Amino acid sequence: FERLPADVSPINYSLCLKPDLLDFTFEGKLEAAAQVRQATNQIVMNCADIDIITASYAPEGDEEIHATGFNYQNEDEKVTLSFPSTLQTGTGTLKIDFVGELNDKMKGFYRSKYTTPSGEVRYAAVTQFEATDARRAFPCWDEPAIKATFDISLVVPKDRVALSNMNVIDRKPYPDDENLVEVKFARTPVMSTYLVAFVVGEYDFVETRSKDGVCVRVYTPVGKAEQGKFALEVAAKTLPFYKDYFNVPYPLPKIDLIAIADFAAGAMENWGLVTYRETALLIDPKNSCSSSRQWVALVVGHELAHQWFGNLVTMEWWTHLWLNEGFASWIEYLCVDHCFPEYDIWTQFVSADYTRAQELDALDNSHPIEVSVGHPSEVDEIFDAISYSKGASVIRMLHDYIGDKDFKKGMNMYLTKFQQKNAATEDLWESLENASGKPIAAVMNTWTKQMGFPLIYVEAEQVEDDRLLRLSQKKFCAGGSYVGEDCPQWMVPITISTSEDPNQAKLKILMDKPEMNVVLKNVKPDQWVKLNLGTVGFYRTQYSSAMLESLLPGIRDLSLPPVDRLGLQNDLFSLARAGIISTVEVLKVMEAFVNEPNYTVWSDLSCNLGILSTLLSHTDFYEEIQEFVKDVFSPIGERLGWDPKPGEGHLDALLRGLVLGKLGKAGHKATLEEARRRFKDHVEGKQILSADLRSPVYLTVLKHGDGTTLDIMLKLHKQADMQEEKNRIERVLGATLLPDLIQKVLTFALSEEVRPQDTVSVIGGVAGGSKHGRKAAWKFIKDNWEELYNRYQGGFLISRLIKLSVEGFAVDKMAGEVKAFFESHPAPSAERTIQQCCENILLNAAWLKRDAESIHQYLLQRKA
Ligand SMILES: [Zn+2]
Repeated sequence: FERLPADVSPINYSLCLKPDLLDFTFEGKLEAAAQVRQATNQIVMNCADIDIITASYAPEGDEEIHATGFNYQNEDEKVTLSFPSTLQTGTGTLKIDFVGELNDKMKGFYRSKYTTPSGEVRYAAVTQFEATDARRAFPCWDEPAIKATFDISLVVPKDRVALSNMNVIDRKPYPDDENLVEVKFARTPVMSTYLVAFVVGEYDFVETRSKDGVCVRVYTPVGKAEQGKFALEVAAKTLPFYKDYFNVPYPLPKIDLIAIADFAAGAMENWGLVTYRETALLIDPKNSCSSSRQWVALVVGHELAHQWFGNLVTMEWWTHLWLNEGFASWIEYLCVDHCFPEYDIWTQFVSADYTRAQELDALDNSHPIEVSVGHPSEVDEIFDAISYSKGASVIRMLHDYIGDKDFKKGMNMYLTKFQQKNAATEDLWESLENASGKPIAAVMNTWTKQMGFPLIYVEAEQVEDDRLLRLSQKKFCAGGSYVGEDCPQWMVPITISTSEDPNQAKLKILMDKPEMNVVLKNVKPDQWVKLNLGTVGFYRTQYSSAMLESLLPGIRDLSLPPVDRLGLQNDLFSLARAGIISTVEVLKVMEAFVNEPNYTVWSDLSCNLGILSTLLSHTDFYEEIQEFVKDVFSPIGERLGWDPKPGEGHLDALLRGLVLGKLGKAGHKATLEEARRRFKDHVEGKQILSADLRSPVYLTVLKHGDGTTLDIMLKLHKQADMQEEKNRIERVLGATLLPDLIQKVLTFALSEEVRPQDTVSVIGGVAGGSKHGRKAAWKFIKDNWEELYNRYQGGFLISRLIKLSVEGFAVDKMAGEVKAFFESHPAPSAERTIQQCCENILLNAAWLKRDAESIHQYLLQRKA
């Protein structure tokens, strides 16, 4: 792959598109003011799905020279326009009229099917250019570093709204068609082609004015303007936040957020015309959830952050796309936390992007964040959950290492320097290094140019009133000690806190050595020391036995902040699974979480303990681990109770469902008895139970029930009114333990009553229900493999079916059985999932064989 010759660079695009609705085509003429930087007889542009009618180049004050040479290259999406004579150095005007198609590929200038408040089913002209789809709406230099200005004009019917990046400056009628009106927009600033936008359709709107004076609007489908009210007030507060943080005002005169029906791309940060899907922007009071208002605040703060970082300063090439998306994925939480501190959104960030990035970065076949991108198709291949989640995580670690003071100063220097220009990743490290005086380029190279993350072991020794800390780093792997003689090293900024001040840094350091000693002044032995305050650093911490015991009071009295308790527990399970520490040592810490009130902490607690419970189901003491789980969740269960208390939040309703479901599955007698009261009153029409208590009650009564309970659930599903109620049952049907009922649920999955896209959910619940239910699910998909393979081959569902079925196995002999099955019955699209699952089975197998009897003897001694 090679970029455009750059002998002719654009200056201003004058576009006038007439979307031909019903015919699903469009015609448009382009007057592109350009500069010939080098004498050439041909101009090379990007173009796809567009046939040029005629094209001519008119130099300044001269007659136009029509192009008599066309060359369409579809594999490279580039077209060469040859001319009889050399165009020579200077400024000219390239005039190109052409015709295009409003395709159904949800890319470029395509058609978007929407339904009126009555029906009829109409289509709209919606745009989407990122990454390289602007060449499908009009021929252009479709590269982010080839910036120019845009004059957008649209010839739309009178009964349809036409929006674009800028505001409307003229609305003159169309001469050839009285039913059409040409809408001309203002001239955009210097910007990239992939950020241009224009939409034609029928939309209602709600408007407001931000404190900066910017006109804010939220465009909704016809008849849903009230649903975009919340997104409006969030966007109205988001702009002043980024204005104060960047010390740079909003670069455009207006901001528009339009909700589109079934928008495939989800959300696009088009400069001045941010597009969303209505299921992610609007809040339907009779269909939305509880945390929906939280999800809207995040998606608004993310795309509005791109209006500065991404649109005002654009990446030089797609190699730096991780930094564009990683920064926005981090600062979106900073914006929501400032406007809504009652969310404690940083605890959910650690539970989302942070932990998911550490899972992938600790396994084989990982890759560094920044990878050189040649062809723009290589993007979709080498960027995944690693480049974005770990990308946002290293930005958070960098912000804490810099400090909010110097970080704001460096970003203001960065934006003002490269405004309406392009910059690389190294340019950002320079602007931050100038404002902070810290070696940012050197530190960030260890986190971007190599894969993996370090494990920080810390040991403590009391020296007078100070405490000496001995730190060492090594590459962390989910299997254990990293086998390899390269010995990776990281420059690790580490924030340390003590019990005297658990919410602010006791000492900030930078570990640029494999081993390093640190002295914490005035630290009494009765005080605990916590590494990685706020879990801002992208690394795992292994505490010594003495240091871990010192942290136990901090967990119990909640003095350790919730984000720190979340990261501490998550590291312990990873280290125990990797064989670095014993599982018994982790189980003793679980007893200190009995006072945990935070929902996010319990969610990760329940997830980790669920992995261990299903692992220990292969042993002869599965009753002992269930009794252990009941003791951990009993106090929080009694605190929450069964009915909502006066003045609860939305997380408290979610936390009640998680705790009660955990106790119900573990056999908690008081929970099982109450769940049967609610379930028998729900099926007899005496008092329908809440939707929050519905899933835990179903799980509890079905696991401890019989064939009568299963028939009741099947009657509740075949009679279920909506689809949502059906899915809530399909996930819990696998909780039955009786073999003949398990086979009945598996056969029910492939029946006509269950839709094929939800069949994997039913079988998934069977594999996760019990040990024999997992073996029955694995045998079920082998006997019916011909039907199941024909159903979901080449799709996402076949990888999800294999994942949910075999990941629970804890026998190393079983890992060799799933590998031998897919070598005789190939599944090509799920080749990567089989390798990850086989490595996960062997990991759980070694983990199980190493710590089985140790856990057993710990549970027996603890009970006495
Ligand atoms: Zn983004």
